[PDB]
Amino acid sequence: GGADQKGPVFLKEPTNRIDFSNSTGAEIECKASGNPMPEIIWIRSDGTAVGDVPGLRQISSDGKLVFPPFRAEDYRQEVHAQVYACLARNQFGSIISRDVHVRAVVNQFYGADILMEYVIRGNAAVLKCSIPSFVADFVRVESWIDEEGTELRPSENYDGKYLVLPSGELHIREVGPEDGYKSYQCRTKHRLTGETRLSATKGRLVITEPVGSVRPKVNPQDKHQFIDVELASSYSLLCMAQSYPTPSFRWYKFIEGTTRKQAVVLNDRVKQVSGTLIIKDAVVEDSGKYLCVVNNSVGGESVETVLTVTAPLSAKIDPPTQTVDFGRPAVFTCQYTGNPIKTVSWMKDGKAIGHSEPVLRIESVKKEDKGMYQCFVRNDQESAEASAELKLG
Amino acid sequence: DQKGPVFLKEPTNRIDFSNSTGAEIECKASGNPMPEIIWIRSDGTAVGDVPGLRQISSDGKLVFPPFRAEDYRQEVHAQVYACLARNQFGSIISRDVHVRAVVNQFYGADILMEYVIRGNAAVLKCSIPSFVADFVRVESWIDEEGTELRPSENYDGKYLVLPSGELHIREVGPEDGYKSYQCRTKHRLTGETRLSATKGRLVITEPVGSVRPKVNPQDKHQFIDVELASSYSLLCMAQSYPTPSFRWYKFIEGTTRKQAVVLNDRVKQVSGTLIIKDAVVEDSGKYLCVVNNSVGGESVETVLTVTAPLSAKIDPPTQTVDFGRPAVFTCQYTGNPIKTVSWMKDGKAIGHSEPVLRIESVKKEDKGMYQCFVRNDQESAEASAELKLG
Ligand SMILES: *[C@@H]1O[C@H](CO)[C@@H](O[C@@H]2O[C@H](CO)[C@@H](O[C@@H]3O[C@H](CO[C@H]4O[C@H](CO)[C@@H](O)[C@H](O)[C@@H]4O)[C@@H](O)[C@H](O[C@H]4O[C@H](CO)[C@@H](O)[C@H](O)[C@@H]4O)[C@@H]3O)[C@H](O)[C@H]2NC(C)=O)[C@H](O)[C@H]1NC(C)=O
Ligand SMILES: *[C@@H]1O[C@H](CO)[C@@H](O[C@@H]2O[C@H](CO)[C@@H](O[C@@H]3O[C@H](CO[C@H]4O[C@H](CO)[C@@H](O)[C@H](O)[C@@H]4O)[C@@H](O)[C@H](O[C@H]4O[C@H](CO)[C@@H](O)[C@H](O)[C@@H]4O)[C@@H]3O)[C@H](O)[C@H]2NC(C)=O)[C@H](O)[C@H]1NC(C)=O
Ligand SMILES: *[C@@H]1O[C@H](CO)[C@@H](O[C@@H]2O[C@H](CO)[C@@H](O[C@@H]3O[C@H](CO)[C@@H](O)[C@H](O)[C@@H]3O)[C@H](O)[C@H]2NC(C)=O)[C@H](O)[C@H]1NC(C)=O
Ligand SMILES: *[C@@H]1O[C@H](CO)[C@@H](O[C@@H]2O[C@H](CO)[C@@H](O[C@@H]3O[C@H](CO)[C@@H](O)[C@H](O)[C@@H]3O)[C@H](O)[C@H]2NC(C)=O)[C@H](O)[C@H]1NC(C)=O
Repeated sequence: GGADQKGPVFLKEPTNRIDFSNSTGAEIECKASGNPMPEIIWIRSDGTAVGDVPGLRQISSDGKLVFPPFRAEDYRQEVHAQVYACLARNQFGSIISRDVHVRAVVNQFYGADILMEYVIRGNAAVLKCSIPSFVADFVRVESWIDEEGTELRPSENYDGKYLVLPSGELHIREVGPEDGYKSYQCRTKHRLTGETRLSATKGRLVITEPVGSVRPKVNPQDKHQFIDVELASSYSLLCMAQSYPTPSFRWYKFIEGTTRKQAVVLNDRVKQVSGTLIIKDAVVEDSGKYLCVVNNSVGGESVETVLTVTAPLSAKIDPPTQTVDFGRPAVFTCQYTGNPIKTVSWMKDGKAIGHSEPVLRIESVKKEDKGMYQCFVRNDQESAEASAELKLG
Repeated sequence: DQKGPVFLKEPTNRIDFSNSTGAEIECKASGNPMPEIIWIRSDGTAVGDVPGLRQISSDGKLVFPPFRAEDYRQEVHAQVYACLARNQFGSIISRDVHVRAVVNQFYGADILMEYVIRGNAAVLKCSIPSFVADFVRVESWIDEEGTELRPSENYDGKYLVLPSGELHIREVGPEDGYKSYQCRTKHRLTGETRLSATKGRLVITEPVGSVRPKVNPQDKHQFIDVELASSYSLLCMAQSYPTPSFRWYKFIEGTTRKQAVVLNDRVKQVSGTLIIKDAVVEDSGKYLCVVNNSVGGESVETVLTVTAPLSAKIDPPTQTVDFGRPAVFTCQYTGNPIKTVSWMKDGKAIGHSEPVLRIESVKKEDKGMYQCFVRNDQESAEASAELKLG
C-alpha cells in the first residue's frame, strides 16, 4: 500500500479517430495503473469532466465512455462532434491521454460521378470515381463494373489490360477502338455503414485516331501531385500524359534537398504499368520528391510528385521516473517515432507548460516541481503521449 | 546611304495553326542596300521548299499551306524557324519561331456533377481533352433556358465566369437543383464555337450534423501561371456546414510570415475565390487561403507566377570607332523571367553572357553586326547594332 507508490501511467488509450454511424454507436475505453490506483475521468477539450447524456452519452464501469445508437433527430454536437480525452489521477499527479476525436455520422447523401475521357489510340486510359469531399473520409472505391457487369477488383496481377489501382482508379492498357464501346461504373463502400452502391454515371472512353503527330501534354492539374499513403500499404503514382506516337515514361526520385535525381529501380515491390508506378508495402524511405519524364519524337513533358509515407506516432520519455535533489536540475527527453512530426509539446499535471522542444529542463528543483510530466507528439491526423514522474530527493 | 540590317517586323515566339487554315510568318528588315531575307532552322541551316507544305510567298513570307492529315511532316510542321537578314555589311537573326501544325482532332467537353452543401459556393469546370487543351477554352456558360453567362466585372451577381473559364456560383440553394449548365468553348485555331453535350448539374445536400471544412487532396496545392496585364483567379475549394469564411494571405518570401491580401478595385474576393485583373509581376509569390467555421479549419497553398514578354535593345544602335580604340555595347532588356543572355556576331554565337559587351581594340575584322539574345523556356528576343570603322 505504502510500498512502490507510483504516479499514474496509461495502459490503454482510445484511438485518435472514432468515427461511427448513428445506427452503430461507439465504445471507447481507458485504463491506467498506479499506486494508489488512479481515478479515471473522461474530460472535454477545455478540461472539464463530461457527464451522462440520456440515450446519447453514458459513463460506465471499467472506465468506458459509451455512445449508444440514436435517431437522426437526436444528434447533438456537444456529444457527437467533440474531442474527448482520458484523465488518470492520484495523489502524485495527473496525466492526460491522446486526443480522442469522436464523430458520429448520421446516414446521409453521397454519390459518385465519372468524368468521360478522350484518349488517343495506343495510349493508356485512367477512369476516376469522383467522390464528394465531405464524404471522402468514409467512402472509397471498392471495385469497377463494365456494361456486361464483369467485376474488376484490385489485384497483384498487373499483366492484364484492366487494372484497379490501390487509389481506386481504373487503369486500362493500350486503348483501341473496341474500348469505345465499353462503359464502366464504380462501386463505392461506406466503411461506417458497410453499404455499397454503384455510381449512376457510366464512365466512357472516346478513342481518337490521329495521323498527324501529337506531342505529350499534361493537364495543368496533373502537373503537380501530392500523395499521402500509410506505412505498409499499397499505392500508385500516376503520370497523366497522351501523345502520338505513344510516349515513354521514365520515373526518377530526387535526392533530398538537391537537383540531382536517380532512376527508380523496378523490382518485386516496385512495378511500372505504362506511366503508372505501382508500389505495394509502403516504406518510410519511399517518402520524397519524384519526377516522371515523358518523351516522344515531337515533344516532351514532366510530372512532379511529392510522396509522404505516414507512420503511426509514438512517444516515450527518458527516464520514466527519476528522483532529483533540491536545487539540482531535472531533465526530461521525449523520444518519438512516426511520420510526419509537426509538434512536440510538454505538460505537467494536465497543464501546458509552454515548451515546444523534445528536451524539457527544470533548472532548480523545488517542492512545486514534483509531479507527472508528459510530452505530446502531434501532426494533422494523429496524437501520441508519453508520461514520466519527478520525485524529490 | 550605307547601313547594316535591322528588323522592322519579326515573327512571334509561337505559331500554332490548323492543317485546314495553314499559316504564314513574316519577316521584314531595313538596310542600305536592301538586305535579303533568308529563312533558317534552329540549327542555323537554310530551309528549302517542300511542295504543298513549306513555301515562300511573293513578298518573302514563309508559307505553310493547308494540308491533308496524311501529309503531316515533322521536319516542316514541328520545327523552330528563324529569319536571317543580311547585306554586304553583316547579318542578323530574328528570335526563335516555334511552328506547330495541329491536325484537327475530335474532341468534346465533359462536366463533372458537383455535390454542394447548402449555402456553400460551387465551381463548375469544363473538362477538356489534353491534346486540344492549349487551343480550346470556355468563352461562356449557358443554362437550361439558353441564357448566356459571360465573364463580367459585376461580381455581385449569382453567377460569375472566372478568367480560367470556371463557372462560379454563389450560395447554392436547393432551388438551384433543377438548373443545368453547359459550357460554350472556342477553338482558336479553327475558330469553331461548340456547346458541350454534357450538362453540369448541382446536387444540393443538407447535412444532419455539422461539417468540418474539407478540401479534396488535389485542391490542397495549386499552381497558376499568367501573362502580364492579364486577369486571373485563385480558387480555394472547400465546403463546410455552416458555410465557412475565407481569408487570403501572401507569404513574405523566405519566411513563415504572411500578410493579409489587400482588396481593392484591382483585387476583389467572391466567396472563397480571389479574382484579380491587370496582373503585375509583383503579384508573383506564394499565397495561402485559410478556411474557417465554428467546427474546424483548413488551408490551401497556391504558387502564383506572373510572366512578362521579353524585349531587347542595344545602346548605341550604331557606332563608328577608330582603329585601336575600344567599342562598347550594352544590352537593355525587359520581360520576366530571364534565364540566359547570349551575344552574336554576323549570325555566329560569340560565347559571351553578360548584359555588356566591350571590344578593347577594334580591328578590321570586328566590323559588322552584333546581337544580344534574351531567352527563357518559352520566349526569346533579340536586339541588333552595327559597328563601323573610322
Ligand atoms: C440513424 O439515422 C438514420 C437516418 O435517419 C436512420 O436510417 C433510417 O431509418 C428509418 C427507420 O428504420 C428507415 O426507414 C425505412 O423504412 C422502410 C419501411 O418501414 C416502414 O414499413 C411500413 C411501410 O408503411 C410501415 O410499417 C412503417 O411505415 C415502417 O416505417 C423499411 O423497409 C426500411 O428498411 C430497409 O430499406 C432501407 C432502404 O429503404 C435500407 O437502408 C435498410 O437497411 C433496410 O434494408 C427502412 O427501415 C430509413 O430508410 C433509414 N434511412 C437511411 C438513409 O438508412 C437509422 O434508423 C438511425 N439509426 C438508429 C435510429 O439506430
Ligand atoms: C481557422 O483555420 C485555420 C486553419 O486550420 C486555423 O489555423 C491553424 O491553427 C492551428 C492551431 O492554432 C495551427 O497548428 C498549430 O501550429 C503551431 C505552429 O507550428 C509550427 O511549429 C512546428 C514545430 O513545432 C512546425 O512543425 C510547424 O510547421 C509550424 O512551423 C504549433 O506550434 C501548434 O502546436 C501546439 O499547439 C496545439 C494547440 O493548438 C497543441 O495541440 C500542440 O501539442 C502544440 O502545443 C499547432 O499545431 C495550424 O498550423 C493553423 N493552420 C494554418 C494553415 O495556419 C485557425 O486556428 C482557425 N481559427 C480558429 C479561430 O479556430
Ligand atoms: C524528354 O522530355 C524532357 C522533359 O520535357 C526533356 O528534358 C528537358 O529538356 C529541356 C531542354 O530541351 C531542359 O530545358 C533546358 O534547360 C537548360 C538548363 O538546364 C536551359 O539552358 C535550356 O535553354 C532548356 O530550357 C529541361 O530542363 C529538361 N527537363 C528535364 C526534367 O529533363 C528531354 O530533353 C526530352 N528528351 C529529349 C531526347 O529531348
Ligand atoms: C485537316 O485534317 C482533318 C483531320 O483529318 C480533316 O478533317 C476531316 O475532313 C474530312 C473531309 O475531308 C471529314 O470526313 C468527312 O466529314 C463529313 C462531315 O464533315 C462527312 O459527311 C463525310 O462522310 C466524311 O466523313 C473528317 O470527318 C474530318 N475529320 C475531322 C477530325 O475533322 C481536314 O479535312 C484536313 N484539312 C485539309 C485542308 O486537308
